[PDB]
Amino acid sequence: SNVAHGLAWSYYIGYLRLILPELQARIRTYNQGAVSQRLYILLPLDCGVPDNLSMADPNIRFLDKLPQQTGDRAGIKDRVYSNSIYELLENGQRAGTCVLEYATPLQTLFAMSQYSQAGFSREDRLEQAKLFCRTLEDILADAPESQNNCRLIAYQEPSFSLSQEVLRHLRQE
Amino acid sequence: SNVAHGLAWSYYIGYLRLILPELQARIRTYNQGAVSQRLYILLPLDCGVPDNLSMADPNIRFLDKLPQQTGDRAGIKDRVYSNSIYELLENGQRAGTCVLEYATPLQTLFAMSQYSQAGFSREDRLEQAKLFCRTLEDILADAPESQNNCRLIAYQEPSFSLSQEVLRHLRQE
Ligand SMILES: Nc1ncnc2c1ncn2[C@@H]1O[C@@H]2COP(=O)(O)O[C@@H]3[C@H](O)[C@@H](COP(=O)(O)O[C@H]2[C@H]1O)O[C@H]3n1ccc(=O)[nH]c1=O
Repeated sequence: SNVAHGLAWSYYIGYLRLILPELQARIRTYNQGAVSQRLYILLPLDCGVPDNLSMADPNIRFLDKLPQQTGDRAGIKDRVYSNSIYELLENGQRAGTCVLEYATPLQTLFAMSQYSQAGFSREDRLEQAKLFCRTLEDILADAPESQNNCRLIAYQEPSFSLSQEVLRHLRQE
Repeated sequence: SNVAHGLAWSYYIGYLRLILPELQARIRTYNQGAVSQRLYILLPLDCGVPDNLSMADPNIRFLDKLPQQTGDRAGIKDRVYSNSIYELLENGQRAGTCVLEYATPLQTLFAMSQYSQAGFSREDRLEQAKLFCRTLEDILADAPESQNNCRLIAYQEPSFSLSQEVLRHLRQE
């Protein structure tokens, strides 16, 4: 069970606590319809993470990239952190724009269930996705780096509309 | 104990199995002293991972970067994977040149031990570092992506010379 726990702490230490302090400055640079101030992280509990989000939903299209963030990390000179800006559609209309991406460790949970050596049952994929979201929420609720700049979007599919799911959180702000 | 196990599986799923198939073609492009054909991964058991490798050792200097590897990953368009080429010195002489980097999850192990919320004891970071190397070694031995293109350098330091440690693995090949 500690797998999803460590991945959530990994996700915060080696990513969120590094890019969240510099995000609002990157969004301001791109603006100068404006882009929302927060980073919206998609958390599909089925751990189904497509690499191309524009084709995953017709009402979600890639718009542009943010200016890249670079830094020396673990002996890698100028390791690049890049983020994408997406437009959310509603009845053929641009309803909102924001920085949108999936939580990558959910891909790791999915692949571990496929591998036999990983000791990770296929049935345990849902509860680890749940534990990943609970641990990540606990971290961000007490995170100094998280100051109204990060919004988690967790959902479960059984019709469901992903673009309508993101627009709900976007309008709440 | 399952924390380091999941970080090692993450390290292979979301990184090693993505860049190792492309590494030899990237090293050849740079060559056209030649650079070695394997990715050399430093595994300090004390989990002390500096971000600037050149500062850590006077006999290890940064030389150049490889051509960047990009790809759409989890909704992030053109996510960048970059690797650095280092030169290793011995008595004021260039003794070797290779692609060298630390295993970043060891930084995650170090940071979890300092956070109280992580449920990770200070004393347990050497134990988790040993499990991370053991799990990663088991994966790469059975990894089809790893075909004698990856070399792990685990070491425990109480004098110790890191550049001398890397050269030993280089000269075996
Ligand atoms: N540019 C980015 N775009 C979107 N997400 C990012 C980015 N950077 C970090 N993250 C998240 O942060 C997590 C932990 O990052 P990390 O601590 O660096 O350790 C990585 C992990 O243990 C394992 C799997 O990778 P994942 O991507 O699945 O997990 C990371 C992302 O979830 O391979 C490690 N690894 C990956 C690549 C690299 O270049 N060197 C490196 O060492």
